[PDB]
Amino acid sequence: MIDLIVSQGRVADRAAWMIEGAARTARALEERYGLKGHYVGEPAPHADDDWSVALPQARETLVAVREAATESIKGDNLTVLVNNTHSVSLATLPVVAREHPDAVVLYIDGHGDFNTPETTDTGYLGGMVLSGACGLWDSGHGAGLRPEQAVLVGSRDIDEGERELIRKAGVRVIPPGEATAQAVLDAVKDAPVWISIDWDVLEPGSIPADYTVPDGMLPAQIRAVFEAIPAERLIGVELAELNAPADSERAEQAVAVILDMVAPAFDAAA
Ligand SMILES: [Mg+2]
Ligand SMILES: [Mg+2]
Ligand SMILES: [Mn+2]
Ligand SMILES: [Mn+2]
Ligand SMILES: [Mn+2]
Repeated sequence: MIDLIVSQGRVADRAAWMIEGAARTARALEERYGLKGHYVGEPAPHADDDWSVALPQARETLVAVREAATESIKGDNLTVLVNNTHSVSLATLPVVAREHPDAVVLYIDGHGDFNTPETTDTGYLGGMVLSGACGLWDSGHGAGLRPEQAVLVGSRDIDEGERELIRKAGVRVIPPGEATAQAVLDAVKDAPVWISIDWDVLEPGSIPADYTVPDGMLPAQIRAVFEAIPAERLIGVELAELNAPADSERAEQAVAVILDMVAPAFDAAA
């Protein structure tokens, strides 16, 4: 009752091992839950490039993920996307918002990912994902997510230019110390729920991601979110940005923590 989709094409990756980390996470889920992943996209080396070149390069992978996610969302399984980078959500979030216009998105992330081409100082596509899905800028992959239905969970050291866009759009922010079961349940109210997680939300030192933001959420807080959301309301879950070689000891330890965090939801759907 889980549909596993795995991105393996480059989508703006600047870190070296996020494709391998997605592959390793997928394999752990296949072994634990008896699944067969649907693998999409062809790998490519990482690079420190501007969004205006990385985004066109990623079109084929993004369209293939959109197609697979749409097929799963139309049916009754729990849609689970294991994504190399959070930028895959530029393709999936518009599908979620079109299919489930009543859904609330829990965007669980150490950053706000709310920059636009005008505000970004890095040029990094991964910092523009949520603003793209909400239509503040045109990614070429659609929009349609109402910012009133998007909730940033765990975000912290947000710069003031990005915080200004967040407040103007009306995106709610729950900081890590406040991201308890009660607060997340208050945020989703009575709506179907989509969860999109970037592992940089966590306190650094456990799961290697791309960015290291101090004073993050603990793994037990993530598990408490998955325990609190009723299975009947959970549409799907995206897991992004494990940065570890697929053959490494660290990828093995990291997937163990990941499996523990997601077990309340995935066990219910298994
Ligand atoms: Mg469903
Ligand atoms: Mg329909
Ligand atoms: Mn992040
Ligand atoms: Mn992110
Ligand atoms: Mn990240």
